[PDB]
Amino acid sequence: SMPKDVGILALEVYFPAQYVDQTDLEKYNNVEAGKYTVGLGQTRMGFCSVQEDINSLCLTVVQRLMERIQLPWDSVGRLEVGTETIIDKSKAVKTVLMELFQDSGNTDIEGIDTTNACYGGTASLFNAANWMESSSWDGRYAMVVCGDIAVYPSGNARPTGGAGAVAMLIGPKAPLALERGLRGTHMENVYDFYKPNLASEYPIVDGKLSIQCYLRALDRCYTSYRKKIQNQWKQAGSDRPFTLDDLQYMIFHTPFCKMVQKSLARLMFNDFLSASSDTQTSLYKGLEAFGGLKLEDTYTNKDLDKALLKASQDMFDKKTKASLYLSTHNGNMYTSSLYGCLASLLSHHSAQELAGSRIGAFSYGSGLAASFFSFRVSQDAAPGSPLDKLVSSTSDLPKRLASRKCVSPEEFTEIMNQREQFYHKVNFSPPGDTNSLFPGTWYLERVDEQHRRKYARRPV
Amino acid sequence: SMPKDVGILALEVYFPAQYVDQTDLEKYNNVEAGKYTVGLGQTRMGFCSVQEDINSLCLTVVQRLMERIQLPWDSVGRLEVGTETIIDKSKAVKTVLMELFQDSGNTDIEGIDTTNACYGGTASLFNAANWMESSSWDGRYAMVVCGDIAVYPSGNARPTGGAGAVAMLIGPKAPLALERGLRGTHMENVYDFYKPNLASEYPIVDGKLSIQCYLRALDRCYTSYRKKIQNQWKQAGSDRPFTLDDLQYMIFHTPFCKMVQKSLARLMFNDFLSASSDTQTSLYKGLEAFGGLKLEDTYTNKDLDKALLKASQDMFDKKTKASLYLSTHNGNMYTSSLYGCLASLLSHHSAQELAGSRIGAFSYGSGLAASFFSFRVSQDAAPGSPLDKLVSSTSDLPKRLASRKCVSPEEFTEIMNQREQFYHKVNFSPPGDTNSLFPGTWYLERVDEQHRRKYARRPV
Ligand SMILES: CC(C)(COP(=O)([O-])OP(=O)([O-])OC[C@H]1O[C@@H](n2cnc3c(N)ncnc32)[C@H](O)[C@@H]1OP(=O)([O-])[O-])[C@@H](O)C(=O)NCCC(=O)NCCSC(=O)C[C@@](C)(O)CC(=O)[O-]
Ligand SMILES: CC(C)(COP(=O)([O-])OP(=O)([O-])OC[C@H]1O[C@@H](n2cnc3c(N)ncnc32)[C@H](O)[C@@H]1OP(=O)([O-])[O-])[C@@H](O)C(=O)NCCC(=O)NCCSC(=O)C[C@@](C)(O)CC(=O)[O-]
Repeated sequence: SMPKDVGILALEVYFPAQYVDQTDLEKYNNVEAGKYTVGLGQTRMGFCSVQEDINSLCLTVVQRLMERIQLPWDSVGRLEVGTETIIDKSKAVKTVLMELFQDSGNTDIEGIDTTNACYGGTASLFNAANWMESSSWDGRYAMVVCGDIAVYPSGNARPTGGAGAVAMLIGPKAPLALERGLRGTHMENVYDFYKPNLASEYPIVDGKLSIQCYLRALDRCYTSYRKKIQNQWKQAGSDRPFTLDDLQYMIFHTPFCKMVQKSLARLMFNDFLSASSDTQTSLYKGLEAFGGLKLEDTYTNKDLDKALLKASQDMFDKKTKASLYLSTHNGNMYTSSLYGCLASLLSHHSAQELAGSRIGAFSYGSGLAASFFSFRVSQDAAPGSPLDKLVSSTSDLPKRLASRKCVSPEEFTEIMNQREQFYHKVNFSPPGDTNSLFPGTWYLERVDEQHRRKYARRPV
Repeated sequence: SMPKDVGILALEVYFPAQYVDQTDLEKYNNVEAGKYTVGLGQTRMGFCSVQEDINSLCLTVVQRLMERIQLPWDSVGRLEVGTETIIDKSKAVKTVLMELFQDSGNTDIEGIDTTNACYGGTASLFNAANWMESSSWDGRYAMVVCGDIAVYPSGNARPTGGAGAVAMLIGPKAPLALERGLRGTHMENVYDFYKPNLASEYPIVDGKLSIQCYLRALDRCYTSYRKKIQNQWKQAGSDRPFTLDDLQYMIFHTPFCKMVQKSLARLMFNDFLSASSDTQTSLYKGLEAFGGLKLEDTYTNKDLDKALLKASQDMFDKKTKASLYLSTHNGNMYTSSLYGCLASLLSHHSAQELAGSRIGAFSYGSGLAASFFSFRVSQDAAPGSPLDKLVSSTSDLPKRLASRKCVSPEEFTEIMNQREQFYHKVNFSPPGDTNSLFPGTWYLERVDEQHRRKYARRPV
């Protein structure tokens, strides 16, 4: 008897207590007004000083989740971290997270860390569902943790960084149930974005190539997903094709907001090119002029790009725009970006609005690994229902974002420079007033002579 | 309908074509004769020049496996790498392995990389079984890959390095079936061995602490495993305790061979301390003098250590010794060490001898993460059976090891120094005669100006 409706029961997001404003950053970088706020679609970018690291981000979000829902230590049977922020080549963040469990005597917890660029959180989610449905499940919850500190050198990528983490409690009878058998996955060997300079926080990135690879992976994953759901539909006696009309919401890994608007447009072009001649003429009149073009052309053909943005605007506004709130206010937090979009979706809509819907999700990691998958939302939206509890837990997201402190581009730059200076340092205590951290935040208190990191927690 | 007897169908091992002799290394290091060959129990240590890296090791073992069993590209639905040899902080070895699959059009392959010290291979194995038993299984095989290049600076740890990789094909109806529900797992936050110097290949290691942590994890995992199997036995109407008598073979992560002899002894001490007063007097006469001591004392008490080695000698010879052949001749290859012991076990015994048996397995990774689990071997040992095929595939292991070239400690040291020199280099082709590689070996042909690695393959 495989457990039913395996999925997300609870979700917690963490982001740092300061950001740099994109309009300010434009002026600081001497670029044209609107290049970041309109061109990239970004409003504010969160960032961390050396006082926070991947361990402290994950400790913070996990302990906050457990405290909020009063989760017993003995109730977690799997705990796994997805990240691409590596501060130790052998020792997993999972082992550090055991600080939260081991003293209580609960150390029989499967899972370690798993990495490929921005895809590791999804890998951990899939692993958790796989475990829970297997002969190895022991009735306990799984906890999926992901997070990252996304930083670039001064230059055109710097405004697309960010930072944060997400923890998700996975269990049976979940209000956001993973739709079984529907993982459209695509992996291939590319060099769009990678981190081969082991002593640098910075990736090597080919911006244009990374955008092309994200979109090609989207094409492939969407095709795989459609094939799989159509096969299920056929078995159930329906020959209809899957299109964006079959998704009520659609969320994406979000390196910047404009990327996602273009990505929803790319999905519509896929629907169009896959549609019958009749359907094309009936539903896609504005796209008929482009019936002979290729998916890849949405990136090079300006008339096509514009037509697609126009044609998909309503769907974007209805299915995707709300999910971008955290991203536009915090930036790209890599593995947890997609899950921050899920949080934003939950924060915007009522349980009654979400009830019974399908949420499509696209996860990408450069290099590359990608999956398109979906959740089915419970029909039960009554007060006190699992769905109501989940939705309610996210409602204060905009207030939380608003409580952060704006930092000048000058000071932000100094803090980034400090990250470079301290990257490899030992025997030191990270500078910074702990009063500038949110209550309950774990932080790096000291790196000792032997490069061992010690953490402390701001009360509350 | 969950698939039956999920487990290992095929196993491939790769190790480099040269080793340094431990007796020679003793003389080179000016250490007492026998310190390495007797003290550590090591005979020869495999090593790689800069011409081989974690990607090339994994490409080699995967392609060799697929060619030997003529595995169709479309037959693999999950592929995941466990390793602690990190040469890119974002881009997974899995993505590079897609070079073997993507041109054939099979890119819908779940899995990425997973890391914690020497435990990642096991994590990948568990993830593969979990996937295969879940709603996400699509009928295809999983492939578990692990490998590592284990190197230390000049000093007392250097003789306990090694290198290699293993690929395992996982599927239903396997001749080595994972015993369901029997994973005794223990994770906790320690600093016994870790790699915080991102630009160095070398770990920070506290040797004594690492030995203590391995043994403590062994205690915890064995206790967890015993509890779980005893619970299954109780449900089946049996109250008897599990002991080493219930294992026909017992294989371990092997940092060096002496460690493993002491580990089997530690398990016997656990049986003894857990046994009834009556059982103690009947079966453990030589241990009664120590009935008041603690598990941890096997490391500090010489009388106890000696008594345990003597008392467990017969069990060691029968259950564990044969499994150490590859380890004594190749060294510690980290994540794939345990699985090399499995290969050694298969190479030594006939299918008829193994048929129907239980193989216990202990996997450890510093930091730490550990699991004690087991396999049930098929009863079918007829010629051409899955078990016969698996066993036969390993029979030439000693011949393969014997075909390697012995390199002087002087030249070995130069090659290690060269690894340090070239670690971060770009825009170069690794020196070394490709004729010194085994046929069919992938190797690093060039690292370009953008730190992109290009691989080539020695024919056959
Ligand atoms: C994204 C790039 C490449 C941009 O770098 P860029 O050099 O600024 O490119 P650009 O000059 O084309 O500018 C971008 C946009 O601003 C517009 N623009 C220009 N001026 C104005 C103005 N005055 N007013 C209004 N708009 C303006 C401009 O025209 C354009 O929009 P478009 O026309 O293409 O629709 C850069 O920031 C970068 O390289 N970022 C890092 C890579 C990345 O984020 N790639 C995304 C896909 S890959 C992925 O998401 C994975 C990732 C990155 O998370 C990593 C991982 O998996 O680990
Ligand atoms: C293992 C150590 C600490 C040893 O380094 P050492 O302590 O300097 O050597 P030693 O002086 O302790 O001698 C060791 C053994 O040789 C004996 N000996 C001495 N001289 C002679 C002689 N003339 N003739 C015969 N025997 C001799 C000696 O007495 C003893 O055996 P014992 O008495 O304890 O049974 C070192 O090599 C090291 O630190 N290695 C790396 C760490 C390691 O392998 N630890 C194992 C457990 S942790 C684990 O396995 C994880 C790992 C390491 O793979 C990492 C990962 O998870 O990623």
